[PDB]
Amino acid sequence: MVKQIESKTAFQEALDAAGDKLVVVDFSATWCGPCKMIKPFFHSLSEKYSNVIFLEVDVDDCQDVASECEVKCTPTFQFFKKGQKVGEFSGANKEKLEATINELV
Repeated sequence: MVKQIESKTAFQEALDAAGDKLVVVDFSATWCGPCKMIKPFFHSLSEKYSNVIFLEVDVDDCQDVASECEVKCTPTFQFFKKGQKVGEFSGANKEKLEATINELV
C-alpha cells in the first residue's frame, strides 16, 4: 500500500487518489540508515491498516516537497486529509504513529 512520491505534481495527485481516508506521510531520508531504520514499523502497516493510505518521501530526490512542508528534523510524520494538513508530529517515535492514527481515524 505504501507509495513513494516523485515530485510536486505527484504529491498532489496522491492526495487526489486517496479519496478522504487517513493520509499519513513519512518525510524521512531513504539513503540515511537510522532514518529508514524505522521502516519495519511504518512500512509494516501496509498490511495491518488496509483502509488507510501511506506515503513515503525522500528528503534527497524530492527535497522539493520536503522544503514545501518546511521540515526541521527527520523523520517527520505529517497527516493529510482531503488535501489539507490536520496533524503533524516529528521525532523517532514510531509507537506514537498508532495512537496518532487513532486520533484522525
